[PDB]
Amino acid sequence: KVFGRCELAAAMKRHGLDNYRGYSLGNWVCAAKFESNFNTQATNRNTDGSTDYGILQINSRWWCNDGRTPGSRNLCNIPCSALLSSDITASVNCAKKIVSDGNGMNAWVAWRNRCKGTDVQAWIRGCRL
Ligand SMILES: NC(=[NH2+])NCCC[C@H](N)C(=O)O
Ligand SMILES: NC(=[NH2+])NCCC[C@H](N)C(=O)O
Ligand SMILES: [Cl-]
Ligand SMILES: [Cl-]
Ligand SMILES: [Cl-]
Ligand SMILES: [Cl-]
Ligand SMILES: [Cl-]
Ligand SMILES: [Cl-]
Ligand SMILES: [Cl-]
Ligand SMILES: [Cl-]
Repeated sequence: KVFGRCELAAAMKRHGLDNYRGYSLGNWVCAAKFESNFNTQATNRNTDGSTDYGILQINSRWWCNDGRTPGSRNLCNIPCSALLSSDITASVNCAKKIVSDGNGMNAWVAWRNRCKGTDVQAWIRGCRL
């Protein structure tokens, strides 16, 4: 599944991400756009043998277990494969733990580089949520 912008905004609002840890909904939609292009199935391999999974590109070194990553911690207590569902529940629950862990949304490099600093409210504009 690839989400549309307003469809994803709607789903993330349903899951309680609007203002989660102080981050307005547009932050989360922008993060998904530049992390995964709204693609629930996307994966990306890294040089440290970890992999980024799903719509928020959650990484296997710290957050989920994929049975193939060195120095893994599985802080979200979830198999990485669960983050490749077309249903965003597991990714949101993991994201809430990541953003609460103490560095906010800076955890997402694409967000830090291509969303932070811009007017993120524009990502939910016209969605009439
Ligand atoms: N700023 C924009 N309008 N971006 C395009 C997003 C449109 C989105 N995929 C939708 O149908 O809701
Ligand atoms: N992604 C960045 N580093 N942006 C820096 C400047 C962004 C600019 N203030 C804006 O409204 O979008
Ligand atoms: Cl895509
Ligand atoms: Cl897995
Ligand atoms: Cl592993
Ligand atoms: Cl969903
Ligand atoms: Cl979950
Ligand atoms: Cl980036
Ligand atoms: Cl917003
Ligand atoms: Cl809203």
